[PDB]
Amino acid sequence: GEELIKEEMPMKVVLEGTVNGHQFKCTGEGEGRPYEGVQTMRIKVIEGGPLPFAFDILATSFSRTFVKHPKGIPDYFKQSFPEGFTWERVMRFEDGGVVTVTQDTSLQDGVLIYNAKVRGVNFPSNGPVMQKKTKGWEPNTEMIYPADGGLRGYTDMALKVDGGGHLHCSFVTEYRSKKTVGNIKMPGVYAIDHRLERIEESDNETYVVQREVAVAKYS
Amino acid sequence: GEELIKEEMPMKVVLEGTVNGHQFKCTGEGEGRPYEGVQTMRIKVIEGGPLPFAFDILATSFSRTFVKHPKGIPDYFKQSFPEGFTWERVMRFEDGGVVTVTQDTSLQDGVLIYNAKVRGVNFPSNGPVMQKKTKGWEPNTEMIYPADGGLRGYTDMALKVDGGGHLHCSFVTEYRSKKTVGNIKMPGVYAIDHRLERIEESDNETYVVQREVAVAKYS
Repeated sequence: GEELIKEEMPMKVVLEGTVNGHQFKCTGEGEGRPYEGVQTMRIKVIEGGPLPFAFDILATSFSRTFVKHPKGIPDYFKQSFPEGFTWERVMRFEDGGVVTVTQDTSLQDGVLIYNAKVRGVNFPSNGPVMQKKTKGWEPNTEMIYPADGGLRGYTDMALKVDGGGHLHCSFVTEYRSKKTVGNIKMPGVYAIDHRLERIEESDNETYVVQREVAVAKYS
Repeated sequence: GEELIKEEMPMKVVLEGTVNGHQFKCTGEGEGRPYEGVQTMRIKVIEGGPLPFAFDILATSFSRTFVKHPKGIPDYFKQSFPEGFTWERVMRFEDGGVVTVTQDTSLQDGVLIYNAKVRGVNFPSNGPVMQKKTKGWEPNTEMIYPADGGLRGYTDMALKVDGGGHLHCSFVTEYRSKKTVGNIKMPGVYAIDHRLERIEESDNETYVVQREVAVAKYS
């Protein structure tokens, strides 16, 4: 199941959704080193652009297959191939904005296929997200707990704003293998340090180039 | 700390809210035995009644102080006193409904005072809750995870429907002590078996009487 995940993997992504009623569709090509914990994604806002909202709220939803796990932490994400896995996420911002996500990771002729459905609601008209006054996410740590065949992931994320403040955001993620038959070796409690860095952007953020480093460590 | 939490305790509660566009305000009088894990709440919809929706979507928002904790699992909620605690919750329904709750638990002359704001959006116009076709929640289990000075709660809740079906609803809760000085003893990952049943209702569901039994167990 892990032998399918090579030292380099391309990936292709669709992301559809609505934020405060504004409908949109994004596509993405990219690649990385899954055992090194690094990946790059070229994103096009192909429909409903330019978004009346910070692309930062979508950025976290275009890939936990590309996490460097040391020897003694078994990798739930790479074991779930060839079927892949799903994740369901709730994002609560402190200004009242909530996002619900549902993603399907799959594998098709050695390409990783992301399909994500995003539903954001109750963003204040005058807040930093609806006003596009955001400067990316701070580096952070997701706590990983096993949960009856799956994993749950908790992160207290920090979205930088204009004037050098932060808009604090709770991520809760439930990861769930699509392998039913097979002895997936489960981890214990552990932690994933991740750094999402915007590398490029053009045309009122309708083109975005992202790079995430993510390394696992014992907890 | 726990000395302020007696073998009986009254409670009084306010709940204000907007579900889809409809405004309401509920008040509650009740009591229970927090070391026995039992409590009873007599609620009335005082404004915006009769609600054009299932009270079952407010029912879980009117108190983890009333949980039986075996010797070895220390009670984060009873240690919070006298300042008490706050919880923030998101309720994701599979049919699309989203509920955000912010509640304040506090203590005033040996009475627990509950204050809760509820916002619900994107409930399908012809869904079971907008159509009042619900018959209470199933008994379930909340998984409780530590955090930096706080607790994370997750439940896959099941709302019973006319016919015999279920609306599946993921509950994500963040608990936070208002005690910022002196050493609260933190628990590890544990579980709360909780069963909420409606004892009595009347006048178009604008008077409601409900009992929760809730007991902690090792994970």
